[PDB]
Amino acid sequence: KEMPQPKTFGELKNLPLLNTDKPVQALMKIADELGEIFKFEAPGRVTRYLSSQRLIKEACDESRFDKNLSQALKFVRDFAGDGLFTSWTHEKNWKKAHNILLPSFSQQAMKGYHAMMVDIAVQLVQKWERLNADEHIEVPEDMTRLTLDTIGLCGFNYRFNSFYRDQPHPFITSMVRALDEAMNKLNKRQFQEDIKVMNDLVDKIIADRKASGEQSDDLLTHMLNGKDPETGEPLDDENIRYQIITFLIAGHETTSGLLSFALYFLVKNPHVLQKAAEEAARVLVDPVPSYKQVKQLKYVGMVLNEALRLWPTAPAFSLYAKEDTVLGGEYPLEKGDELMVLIPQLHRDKTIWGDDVEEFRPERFENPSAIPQHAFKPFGNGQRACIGKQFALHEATLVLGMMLKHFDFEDHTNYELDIKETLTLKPEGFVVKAKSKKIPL
Ligand code: HEM
Repeated sequence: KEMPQPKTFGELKNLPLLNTDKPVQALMKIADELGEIFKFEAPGRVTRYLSSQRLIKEACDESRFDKNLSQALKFVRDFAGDGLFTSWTHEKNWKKAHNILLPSFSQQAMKGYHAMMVDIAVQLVQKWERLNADEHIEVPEDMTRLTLDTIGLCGFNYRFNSFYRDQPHPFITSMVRALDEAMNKLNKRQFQEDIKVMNDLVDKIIADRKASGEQSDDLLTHMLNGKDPETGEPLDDENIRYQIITFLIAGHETTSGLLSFALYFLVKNPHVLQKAAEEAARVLVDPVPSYKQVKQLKYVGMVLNEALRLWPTAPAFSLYAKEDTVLGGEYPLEKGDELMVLIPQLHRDKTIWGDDVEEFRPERFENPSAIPQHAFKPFGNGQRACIGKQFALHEATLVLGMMLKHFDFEDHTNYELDIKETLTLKPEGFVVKAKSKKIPL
């Protein structure tokens, strides 16, 4: 009933413990040491870090806890606004945008984004087909060029043309710089400029679209046409802008990190790569994959879920208690007390997964309804879960499937995993060589 806590440093409390490049990975070692819940304090603040399915299932009870805006999210809000990711559940625009957008993010909706997803996936595979013998691939870098450009095209029909450039489109530069400044806060002049570069481009495209009247297969058209069933109101132009920024911010690096970790685990486990490659070769019989083919990539799906089990690329989310309540019969909480769910630790809960938790075994997702409620949460929880989940999994299944169909991969550096932490996680410096199977594309 007395909650563990790691080392304090006077008035600085535990804060110096995350004054490090890799705070979630430091927080996992502390979980390893102290167990399923520990208190963590800074000058401003108190949270409790949760690591076990037993406690997290309670934290995921939406009658008892709701999403909290962590410090990270309030810093992101300076450019993400009241878009879905940085809004309180009780803010009017959270519910309006959630109701309007949800069906545009369904699995069914992926049929309409599929062609533009393919457009960028084909650009990626064609870059790699075109590398000379003496060349290798920078994996998180290329995955991020892919995911940015795909979210740009599917979100607002805009081409960042990241595969035509060494220096990204200036929106991307400002967005990436803005996100890093927001994360480093846990400069001011550049932050305002980068905010402006983002709103100006996105405002222009929205203003251009309303001018022309064109209908496209993008999220911007759906938002210009949507009406919230409850209020009957549409989203206004400002909020629509924030949502577009938000899809880019929330979706670019979580998804590129997933594709990166997945390829990492595959090159480190050749038997698994071979099984995935055999599926890809049997399923993707056409030079351009179809929507239906991507759905038939079951083992690729399992690969991605196993990568998400080990390194969920948005590894922590924050909750607050709605009312006074007792967690797990042992830990009294007050209204407003904060919890943090440490997803990498949840995903290593031996009582759910067995003792082999560090092993990469996609067969553990063979039968996805075996997995107990709230044991596997890379996309967060309940109504505040990732609205992008189907878009992310469709994108990654499509792209990994193509990669595995078109190339053999060599881990030519015997890469050693080094996980860089920002808002998200990625295997920094991961590189491979890809030898083409010379299959038509
Ligand atoms: C594998 C890739 C992804 C992962 C692991 C992921 C993870 C998450 C998680 C954990 C949350 C909950 C955040 C919290 O509780 O504070 C979240 C929310 C969200 N994500 Fe994702 N995300 C991914 C891809 C994407 C994509 C591609 C998009 C957009 C196209 C996206 C858009 C959003 C939005 C808008 C929210 C806020 C939803 C709401 O609260 O209404 N995400 N994501």
